[PDB]
Amino acid sequence: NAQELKERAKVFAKPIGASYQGILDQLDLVHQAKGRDQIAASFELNKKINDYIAEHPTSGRNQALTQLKEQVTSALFIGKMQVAQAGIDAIAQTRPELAARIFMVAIEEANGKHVGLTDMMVRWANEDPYLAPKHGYKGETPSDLGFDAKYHVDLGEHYADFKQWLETSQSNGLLSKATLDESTKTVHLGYSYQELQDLTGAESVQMAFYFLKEAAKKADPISGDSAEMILLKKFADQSYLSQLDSDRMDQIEGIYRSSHETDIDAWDRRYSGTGYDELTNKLASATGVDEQLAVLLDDRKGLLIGEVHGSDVNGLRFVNEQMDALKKQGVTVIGLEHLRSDLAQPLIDRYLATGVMSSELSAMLKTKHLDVTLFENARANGMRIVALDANSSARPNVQGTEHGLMYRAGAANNIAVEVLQNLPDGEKFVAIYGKAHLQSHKGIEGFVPGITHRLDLPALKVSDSNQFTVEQDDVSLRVVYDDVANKPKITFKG
Amino acid sequence: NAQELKERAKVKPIGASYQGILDQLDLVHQAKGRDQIAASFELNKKINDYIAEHPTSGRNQALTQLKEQVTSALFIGKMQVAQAGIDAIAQTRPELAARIFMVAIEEANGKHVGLTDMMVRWANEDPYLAPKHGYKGETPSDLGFDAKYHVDLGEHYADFKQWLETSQSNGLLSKATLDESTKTVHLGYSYQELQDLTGAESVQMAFYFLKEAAKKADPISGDSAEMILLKKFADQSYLSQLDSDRMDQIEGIYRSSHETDIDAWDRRYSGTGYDELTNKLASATGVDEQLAVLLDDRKGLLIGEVHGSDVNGLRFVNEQMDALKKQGVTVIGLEHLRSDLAQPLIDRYLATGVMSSELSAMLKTKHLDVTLFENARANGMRIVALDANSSARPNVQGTEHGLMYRAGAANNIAVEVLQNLPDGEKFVAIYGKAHLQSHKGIEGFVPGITHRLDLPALKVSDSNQFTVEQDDVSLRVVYDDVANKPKITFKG
Ligand SMILES: [Cl-]
Repeated sequence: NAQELKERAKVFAKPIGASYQGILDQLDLVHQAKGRDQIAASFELNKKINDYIAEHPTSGRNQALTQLKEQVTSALFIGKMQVAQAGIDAIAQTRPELAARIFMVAIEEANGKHVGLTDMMVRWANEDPYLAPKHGYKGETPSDLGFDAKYHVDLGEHYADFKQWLETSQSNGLLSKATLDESTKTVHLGYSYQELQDLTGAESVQMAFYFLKEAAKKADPISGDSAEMILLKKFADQSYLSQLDSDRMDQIEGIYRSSHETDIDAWDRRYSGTGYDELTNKLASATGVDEQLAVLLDDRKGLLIGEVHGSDVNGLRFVNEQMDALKKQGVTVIGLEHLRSDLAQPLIDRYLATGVMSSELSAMLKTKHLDVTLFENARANGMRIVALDANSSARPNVQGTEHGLMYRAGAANNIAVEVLQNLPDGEKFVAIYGKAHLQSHKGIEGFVPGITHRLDLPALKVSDSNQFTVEQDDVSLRVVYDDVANKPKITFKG
Repeated sequence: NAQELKERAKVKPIGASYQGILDQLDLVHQAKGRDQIAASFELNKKINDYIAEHPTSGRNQALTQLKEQVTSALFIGKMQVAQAGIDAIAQTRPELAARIFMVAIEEANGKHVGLTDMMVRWANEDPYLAPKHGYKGETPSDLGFDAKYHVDLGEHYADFKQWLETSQSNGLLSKATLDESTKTVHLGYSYQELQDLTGAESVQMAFYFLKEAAKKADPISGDSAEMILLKKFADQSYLSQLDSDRMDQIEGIYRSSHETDIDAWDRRYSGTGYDELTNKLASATGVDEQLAVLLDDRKGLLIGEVHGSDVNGLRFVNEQMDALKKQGVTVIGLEHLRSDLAQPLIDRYLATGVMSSELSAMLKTKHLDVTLFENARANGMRIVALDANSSARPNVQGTEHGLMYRAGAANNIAVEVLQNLPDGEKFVAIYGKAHLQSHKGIEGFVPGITHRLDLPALKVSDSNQFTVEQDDVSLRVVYDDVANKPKITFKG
């Protein structure tokens, strides 16, 4: 095994190829590496073998390589693990890092833990466009930058116009994390595609972002890829792509456990039509704004107000107008899905502390149509404003299905619940979120429980006259999509 | 024998000092306009410095004749009266003296009597116009902005870099690049601009270490942190621009104190006019009733203020803004902000909707309400700054002529901006009480903003009612200090 292909390679029948010699070096890495690194290098070994065999269909090496690949694949998938061999190998032949992570989850699932998680990941790995094969910009990136780069775009002839709008933005405090290079006519961005989309409120960024997209689309017109995908697949930084794949799976692996560990029975026992709190007629009977808030906050962590994206703005209105009323009940936090916690959270914390609103923050507030008065009043009353969403929740477009909505629902809820549960002891919250997230939602392995089930609170909805109404959960949505059905599911026997 | 020195010393080796005089002499003949005058004073400076350092050289007599010729060539006839004054300034700083000269040339003919004495005396009296070399060295041209300072932080580079990057992360202090090689900072903001951004903790700290670096760089001299930055770290371009603007203000204050028709104003705003005007606001007690008469065939109105605790001016315009729009108000004047850096940021905010991090910082620094700007943009109103760094209050030892400067220099910024507005659009400016009424001067007396714009000095109370404040006539006089001194007057 170890001392097999060593002496045979020395017999110079033909000069050793650069790619083939690399296979021997990759094989040395497997025997030396330990833990899951060994497994990651093992899938990489088979990937290098496929590329050699495909590029050299008829060579004397092939027979030795097929035995190696057979011996490597057989060494990884043993016994119960053979059920997930076909699915993980398929992914491993392209993304060995992603396949290696699924392999670790399979080892644990083979020992009785987290049933169906491996299938969900294997199915989602090829079903999610963000986890598709991608290399990005792989060149000599600059290390002296004052920030972590996300894109290394080459604008070509668009460099002229982009520079104008980038310099105009930086002059007004916008797009700080961005440095140019006229020698190569490339830009080194420190902002995600979604982050730049959030700053579009400012004309300066809108134009800078416009030429960035046009530069990408012009650089790859043959593929149907959109402006966003071209930047990831061809101009993204290796470190950003490495974390992006990790963050996407963190949500999937997070949506799974949320869909199985949530005590949904007790939520129905408390807030259903036949709930013991009988919250439906209590807030209806009790008149006044402050009385309704009392019943909605007694013995509770906080409250969750709905928002129909069509034209409802009562959530953001009530919290801004009736902030003093809410302060009486003891709420020192205001949650919103409108802002991303990745870039907006630190800027909000700095604003509430100092009192000076940063340019990037002011830009986000115009894009998301959030009034500046909400933040002025919040800082005055001594309150927090937390972003209950992140870039991780980016809704993908699964072709021919409705699975994209499932990810958005669960991914965003994970981020929203994570922040609300880690608040200081005693401080209650008043989060405004979409109506779709407050009630149940269809999944691909059980069903995505709404943010209400997660926090043990009811789904509320404020009227134009400040009257709270309990919105019953739609039980019909507690099922998997019809396109999931009872297809070939990777299931172990232990 | 003006060009005889070209081959006298040439036909021991010529030193760099004497060669500098020869090179400077050739520059005088080649240069023209005011540059020739500036080069002439610079020539006499080199001659003075050569003789002062080499008092025992055969070239002194040759250079002494050259100094006579140049000095006698500049100050001819009636112009000789301003020789002793302008020459004293010339040996220390010729560019400043060159500007005074141009003004003095035309004064000899009859225009602006006493402006030369004002400038000549203010050149030495104003600490900002003192000699200042600034930074002598390499100036990077790829900074992307006009650098105002090139401070060298010895043991404070570590702490400054911390708050600078913390500022840039929040969109503050973008125009400032570091050089770890020399441990210097190519700062693109002025001293007052950083003071106006003190509201933000990020800047305040960086501004604190910026001073400490300067204080330790020159601890022996009893100069303030600000002056040390000018005298040893300011960019040559910024120093030339600073001295220019300071003299423009003095020259601008003279015009105001001699061209403003104070009689026409005083007759219809204080004497019979006050009694008749006071009855309008007294009788008509409505909110719109008062604004109608105060804007009756007028450019606008001016509300006074006392920085102690009175903030009715800022509070009134923010609240009843719609009421002001009915009579014809559009522009909203404001002393608190300074046009130099704030005006472009305001024009952006009102247009694009996104507030600049630096603007937001300024608003908190000057304790301005943010909703004033929000309501302005929504109602389609403009906000302009009626102040600048040009009106930098100077500390003149043993006298109160420093108060005179800001009183007049600030009004020039206010008046020039308020007058140059679209035809038909009225304005509502909030300013200090001192600036609305008359103030003491050095040549004459600095007239307030009310006299120049032909408006009254109003002051809104807590119950929203305009009360006309009488102009203090006692202040319409020159200081007892400057009066009856060596006056520099020309022949008719
Ligand atoms: Cl500039």
